[PDB]
Amino acid sequence: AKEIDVSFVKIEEVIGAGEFGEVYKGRLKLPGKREIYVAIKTLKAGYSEKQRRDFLSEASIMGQFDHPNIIRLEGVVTKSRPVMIITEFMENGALDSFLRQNDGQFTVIQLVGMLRGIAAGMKYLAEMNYVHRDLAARNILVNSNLVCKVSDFIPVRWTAPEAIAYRKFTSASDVWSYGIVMWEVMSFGERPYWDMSNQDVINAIEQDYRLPPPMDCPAALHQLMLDCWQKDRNSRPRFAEIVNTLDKMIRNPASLK
Ligand SMILES: CN(C)[C@@H]1C(O)=C(C(N)=O)C(=O)[C@@]2(O)C(O)=C3C(=O)c4c(O)ccc(Cl)c4[C@@](C)(O)[C@H]3C[C@@H]12
Repeated sequence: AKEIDVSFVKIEEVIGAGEFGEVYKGRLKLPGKREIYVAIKTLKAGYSEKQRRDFLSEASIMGQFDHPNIIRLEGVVTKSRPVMIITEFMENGALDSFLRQNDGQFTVIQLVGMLRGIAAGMKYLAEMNYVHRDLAARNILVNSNLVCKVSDFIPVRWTAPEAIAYRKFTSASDVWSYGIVMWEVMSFGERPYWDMSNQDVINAIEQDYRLPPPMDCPAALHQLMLDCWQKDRNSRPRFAEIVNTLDKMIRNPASLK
């Protein structure tokens, strides 16, 4: 939780209306340091002291994380009004819209690199005993160099069956969600289960339906999705094994067909 003087921040265009409030693209220029682009999150106008505390508690959590695939907190504005959370700027935005706007424009190995980065950030979060519960391509952000970073600090079709049926949220239910993300990425942002209703998805999953390989998806990558979607949460790979499998695919690209 580093305190940033608001005079070091210039707020430019709006780039989103999140749930707590608005997000802006801005510039951060600390004395003696090179200027960087940042995302500035604001709380909706008229926020209560309780909403303020809730907001700054989110910041406190983000500040604990220091990983290349986790959104970096630059600092907070709390001495002046309104409060703000300042994070690193991700030029390409949310991963799902980024893929939908660039359909077919990335190679398989670029896509696997993106998935590897996400798995590495998720490994770090799980190692620190945090369960995301909301892992989806819409909650991953992408910088100018295609590095993907986990953000967003019940979406039924992203959620593990035990998490829906028994509210048991663990890193193993995040792994289920990660398998759905893999499918979104390899499909360039298709909707999981398409137009199936939430209950249709639940019923299908209970009858051992699983999503098919996206077009031109390597068989080995779709198999790793299916491993993530094992009914028994203990049979799923942990994020450490996912990273190692994706590394081995990257290091052995013949594995990709
Ligand atoms: C902390 N808060 C400001 C937002 C958030 O939830 C993040 C986080 N620390 O988990 C972000 O990554 C964000 O901090 C963050 O980095 C965002 C951001 O840079 C961005 C860019 O660059 C392009 C498109 C979009 Cl949609 C976004 C955008 C709206 O998702 C924001 C979100 C914020």
